[PDB]
Amino acid sequence: VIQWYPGHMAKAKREVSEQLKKVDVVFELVDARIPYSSRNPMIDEVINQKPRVVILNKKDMSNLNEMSKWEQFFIDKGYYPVSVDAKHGLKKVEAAAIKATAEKFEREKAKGLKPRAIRAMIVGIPNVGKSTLINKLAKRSIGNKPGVTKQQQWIKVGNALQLLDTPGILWPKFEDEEVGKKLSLTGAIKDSIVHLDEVAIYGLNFLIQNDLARLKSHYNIEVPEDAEIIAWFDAIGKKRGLIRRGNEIDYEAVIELIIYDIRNAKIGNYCFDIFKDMTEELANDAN
Ligand SMILES: Nc1nc2c(ncn2[C@@H]2O[C@H](COP(=O)(O)OP(=O)(O)OP(=O)(O)O)[C@@H](OP(=O)(O)OP(=O)(O)O)[C@H]2O)c(=O)[nH]1
Repeated sequence: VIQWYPGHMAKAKREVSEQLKKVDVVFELVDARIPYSSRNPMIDEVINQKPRVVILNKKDMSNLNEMSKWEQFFIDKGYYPVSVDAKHGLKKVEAAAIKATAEKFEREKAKGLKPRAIRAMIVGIPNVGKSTLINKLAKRSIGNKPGVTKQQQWIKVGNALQLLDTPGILWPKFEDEEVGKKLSLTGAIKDSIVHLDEVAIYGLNFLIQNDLARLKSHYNIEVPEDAEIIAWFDAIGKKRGLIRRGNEIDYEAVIELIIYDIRNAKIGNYCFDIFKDMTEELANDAN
């Protein structure tokens, strides 16, 4: 868990910008379940046209077809998108780094410089899998004594890649309520200010609209199509015995169950950033 406050934000921005001076290429790590909503809102200012691999992590928990639309979006921006499962295991990362830096190193070769390992770092919001990926790529878990301060080191990855063993951590998008719901549904933010009941309502409605049969079969429920959302809570709660004071619904328990099941991909593997539904937001952001 990370506590943002204005001071910490300024520090993070300054420190990451500084690490970026040290590298040839940046890996912007996003959640494949929300490849656009899991980005830091100032990421393009921080990265500042550094060659970029966008890594859509947790691909195992997302929808490939939707992911491919986001990959096209990143391609159109001049980035090199790849998807990975950092947990279950990623030789494609070194390959993407070589392509993203191809133009730079060709210009170096033309000016008569020797070849050298590519330097890279990973940047992204919290909980998207940065430390998981670094440890996997290092093939080992990355001061051990109290009060001893660890120094940032380079990790040799494959043949051509040197990877900074420390990620740059930036803050998530804060300003938009729908984005807040998306981040809570994926578990990027397990924190307050976004009411959990509204997160569960958002998640249920998403599933009703996009995977209704699977939602029903998962909880073994059948619900009238003209019922309001409360009926879904009541049905799940009834079927799972989440009741209190006789046969009233324990809504807190049902809410927590729905959220847990969506967060942990217990119902299905979804991408909650629906590209075709985000056309206006994208246009607003683009210029
Ligand atoms: N299915 C799947 N899970 C992934 C993947 N990458 C990471 N994870 C998991 O997502 C969680 C967050 O990973 P981190 O590496 O710690 O993310 P960071 O970006 O480094 O966060 P940070 O900056 O420190 O705040 C971890 O779960 P937990 O910490 O809860 O432990 P468990 O998986 O056992 O349940 C990872 O195990 C992936 O590609 N697929």
